[PDB]
Amino acid sequence: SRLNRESVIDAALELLNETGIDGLTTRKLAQKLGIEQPTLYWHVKNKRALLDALAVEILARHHDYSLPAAGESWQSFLRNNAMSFRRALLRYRDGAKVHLGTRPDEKQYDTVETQLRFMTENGFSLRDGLYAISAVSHFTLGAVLEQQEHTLPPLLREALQIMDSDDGEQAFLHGLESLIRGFEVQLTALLQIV
Amino acid sequence: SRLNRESVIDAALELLNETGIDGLTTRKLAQKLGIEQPTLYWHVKNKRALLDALAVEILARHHDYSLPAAGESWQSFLRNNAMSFRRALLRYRDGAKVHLGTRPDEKQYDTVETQLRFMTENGFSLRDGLYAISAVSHFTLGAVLEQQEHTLPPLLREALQIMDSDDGEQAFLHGLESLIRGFEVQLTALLQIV
Ligand SMILES: CN(C)[C@@H]1C(O)=C(C#N)C(=O)[C@@]2(O)C(=O)C[C@@H]([C@]3(C)OC(=O)c4c(O)ccc(Cl)c43)C[C@@H]12
Ligand SMILES: CN(C)[C@@H]1C(O)=C(C#N)C(=O)[C@@]2(O)C(=O)C[C@@H]([C@]3(C)OC(=O)c4c(O)ccc(Cl)c43)C[C@@H]12
Ligand SMILES: [Cl-]
Ligand SMILES: [Cl-]
Ligand SMILES: [Cl-]
Ligand SMILES: [Cl-]
Repeated sequence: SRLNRESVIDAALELLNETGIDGLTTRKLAQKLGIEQPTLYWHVKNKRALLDALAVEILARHHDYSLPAAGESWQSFLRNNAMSFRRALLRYRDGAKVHLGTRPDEKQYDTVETQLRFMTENGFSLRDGLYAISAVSHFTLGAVLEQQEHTLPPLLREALQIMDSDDGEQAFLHGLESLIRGFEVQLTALLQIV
Repeated sequence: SRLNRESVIDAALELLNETGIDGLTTRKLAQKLGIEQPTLYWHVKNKRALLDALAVEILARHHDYSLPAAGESWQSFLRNNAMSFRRALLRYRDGAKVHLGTRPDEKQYDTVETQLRFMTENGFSLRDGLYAISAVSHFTLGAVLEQQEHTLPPLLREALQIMDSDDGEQAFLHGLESLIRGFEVQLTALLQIV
């Protein structure tokens, strides 16, 4: 079939949904595209090259809320961006693990830059603004990884039914809010003992 | 060599530090112990059985702060427990990924139970107390996974030097505090609009 970057990646993502990250190989990607292994190598050198490309494309394709709207508060921005990141990671099987394994990308670097400007304009230092964006990312990554992996005593028994009744979204959205408020309390305090 | 559970796991953890999770196989575990593959199978049926056992032992061995001290506040407990969890996950190469892949364990279930009682005594519902413990865990897991994987424009350039100067600990400890305060603000509010 056709072997430009876009088609290769469409085929690799679709293969990702069939096999998961551990299962995904170039040899099976070559089968799906109706081509021999050495043809594929011209286009994609190894699994690691494939996964880096996949990590960037999952976000380009689906991480739709990467930038603040006109007028938007920093709280609201961190919320919408976390929700969008989460959703993009959930869209493909082992999506979170595909993301974790990769350093960020020339275009992802101008987006995070704009975010860091945004947070500085709203009164964060570079430091505290970086800590805020990192905490959000790490919390989200961790929640999604746990959700994607999974799928007694009393209190637990009831506990692990309120966590199962849902796919993890409620637990995530509540913790998101706790995190944002915690940042707000940090920020608002300036140099007072908080 | 000697093949009781303790020695097998000591050898598997030491092998873990040489190869990482993707590299670790029963066949290499058998080599390290000076035994043939079918001897090992009697003791450990597969990689998945090995990893589940490893996940439980990393925590038994090193997650020293699993329970509150006499008198301790819930804030302080969540802090010390997060720090302890983080440290135990960092102690072995791919430690976080070994943990993520496993459901919890008969003894881990009585510990989380005691935690959930602890949070209820200090005024959390089961729900909100579960959300708090989960958020802490997910944040910590995500921070550690990112730290273990890793090892331009201006603001970033300065950003990714304050994140590198350290191993991730400062970013983690700051976000930890933001999370705990966020919970405190939730809890204290009761039914008022917060
Ligand atoms: C979820 N958002 C908060 C961010 C985002 O919109 C991204 C996009 N597109 C990311 O890559 C993110 O989701 C993301 O995972 C990266 C993350 C960040 C701060 O940017 C970095 O350059 C960087 C780094 O070099 C090491 C660790 C971390 Cl947390 C980062 C920025 C994230
Ligand atoms: C870091 N601590 C906060 C906890 C802890 O002390 C543990 C131990 N030992 C865990 O297993 C923890 O670190 C941990 O990872 C588990 C986690 C929890 C709530 O307990 C569960 O039974 C459970 C579950 O079934 C699904 C998701 C989650 Cl987050 C959980 C409890 C964690
Ligand atoms: Cl074609
Ligand atoms: Cl072509
Ligand atoms: Cl011996
Ligand atoms: Cl023996």
